[PDB]
Amino acid sequence: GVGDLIRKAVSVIKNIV
Amino acid sequence: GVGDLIRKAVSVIKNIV
Amino acid sequence: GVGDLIRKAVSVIKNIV
Amino acid sequence: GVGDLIRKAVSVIKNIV
Amino acid sequence: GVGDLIRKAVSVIKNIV
Amino acid sequence: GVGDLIRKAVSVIKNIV
Amino acid sequence: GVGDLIRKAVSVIKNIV
Amino acid sequence: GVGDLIRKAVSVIKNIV
Amino acid sequence: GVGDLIRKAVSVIKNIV
Amino acid sequence: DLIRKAVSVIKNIV
Amino acid sequence: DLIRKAVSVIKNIV
Amino acid sequence: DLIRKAVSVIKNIV
Amino acid sequence: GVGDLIR
Amino acid sequence: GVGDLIR
Amino acid sequence: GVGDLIR
Amino acid sequence: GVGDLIR
Amino acid sequence: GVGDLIR
Amino acid sequence: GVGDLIR
Amino acid sequence: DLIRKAVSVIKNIV
Amino acid sequence: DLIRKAVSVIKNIV
Amino acid sequence: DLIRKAVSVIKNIV
Amino acid sequence: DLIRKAVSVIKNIV
Amino acid sequence: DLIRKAVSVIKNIV
Amino acid sequence: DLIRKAVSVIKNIV
Amino acid sequence: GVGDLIR
Amino acid sequence: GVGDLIR
Amino acid sequence: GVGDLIR
Repeated sequence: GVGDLIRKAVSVIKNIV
Repeated sequence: GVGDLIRKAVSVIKNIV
Repeated sequence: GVGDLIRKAVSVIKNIV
Repeated sequence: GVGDLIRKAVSVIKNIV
Repeated sequence: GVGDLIRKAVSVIKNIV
Repeated sequence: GVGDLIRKAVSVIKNIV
Repeated sequence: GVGDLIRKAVSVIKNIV
Repeated sequence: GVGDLIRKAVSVIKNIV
Repeated sequence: GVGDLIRKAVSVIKNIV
Repeated sequence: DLIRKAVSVIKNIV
Repeated sequence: DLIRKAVSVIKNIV
Repeated sequence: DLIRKAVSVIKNIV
Repeated sequence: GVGDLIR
Repeated sequence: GVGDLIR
Repeated sequence: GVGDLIR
Repeated sequence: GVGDLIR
Repeated sequence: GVGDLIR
Repeated sequence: GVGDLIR
Repeated sequence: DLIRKAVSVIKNIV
Repeated sequence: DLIRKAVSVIKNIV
Repeated sequence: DLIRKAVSVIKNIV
Repeated sequence: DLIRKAVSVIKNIV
Repeated sequence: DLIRKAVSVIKNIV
Repeated sequence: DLIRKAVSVIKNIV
Repeated sequence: GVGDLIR
Repeated sequence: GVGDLIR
Repeated sequence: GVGDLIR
């Protein structure tokens, strides 16, 4: 819109043994 | 809209043994 | 809208042995 | 000053019929 | 000053019919 | 000053019929 | 961690006459 | 970590007369 | 880490007379 | 009959 | 019958 | 019958 | 609709 | 629609 | 539509 | 260690 | 270690 | 270590 | 004696 | 004695 | 004695 | 009369 | 009379 | 009379 | 003013 | 003003 | 003004 701000942070981990 | 702010943070873990 | 703020934080864990 | 924070949000509406 | 923060958001509407 | 932050957002609407 | 927030503000004064 | 935020502000004064 | 943010602001004054 | 039907609708979501 | 039907619609999403 | 039908539509998304 | 404004 | 404005 | 504006 | 998974 | 996965 | 995966 | 000793350790700090 | 000693260690810091 | 000693270590810092 | 008049002023706004 | 008048002013705005 | 009048002014805006 | 500091 | 500092 | 500093 007008002056909007968006932040996204994602972390994924898969340990298979 | 006008001056909006959005923040998202996600973490996922899968340990399979 | 006008001056809104939103924050989301999520954590998921699955330990399978 | 030191570490201050200020937030202002304003909305005005005028419907004339 | 030192580490200050300021945010302003404004919305104005005029419907004339 | 030192490390200051300023944000301004403005919206204006005029519907004349 | 996930979505954490930390704020610190400090002021020190020493007047010696 | 994931989506973390940190803010620090410091002020020091020494008047010697 | 992932999407981290850090801000530091410092001010020091020494008046000797 | 000058203006048989007149209608106004206003929606403001803020 | 001058203006048989008149209609106005206004939507403002902010 | 001068103006049989008149219509106005306004959409503002901000 | 029908709105009269005179100022 | 039908709007009269005179100023 | 039908809008009259006179200023 | 010793983990058996069958799906 | 010793992990057996069959899917 | 010792990991067996069959899919 | 097939597997004399088996050990698993999992630490999750979030 | 097939596998005398088996060990697993997992550390996740997030 | 097929595999006398087996070891796994995993460290994830995020 | 060595120092007839001495004055000090300190203002700190934080 | 050595120093008839002495004055100091300090203003700190932070 | 050595130093009839002495004055100091300090302004710090931060 | 008149300030004496000795350290 | 008049400030004496000795260190 | 008049400031004496000796260190």
